[PDB]
Amino acid sequence: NVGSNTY
Amino acid sequence: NVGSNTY
Amino acid sequence: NVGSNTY
Amino acid sequence: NVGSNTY
Amino acid sequence: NVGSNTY
Amino acid sequence: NVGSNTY
Repeated sequence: NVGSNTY
Repeated sequence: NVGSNTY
Repeated sequence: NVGSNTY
Repeated sequence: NVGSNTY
Repeated sequence: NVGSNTY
Repeated sequence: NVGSNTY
């Protein structure tokens, strides 16, 4: 993955 | 958040 | 959120 | 995945 | 997936 | 957050 962020 | 994961 | 995951 | 974010 | 975000 | 992991 590239940049599957969780906030 | 609780357990908002990215796979 | 609770358990809003991305697959 | 690319950028399936969770907020 | 690309960018199936969850808010 | 509690246990928002990235895989």
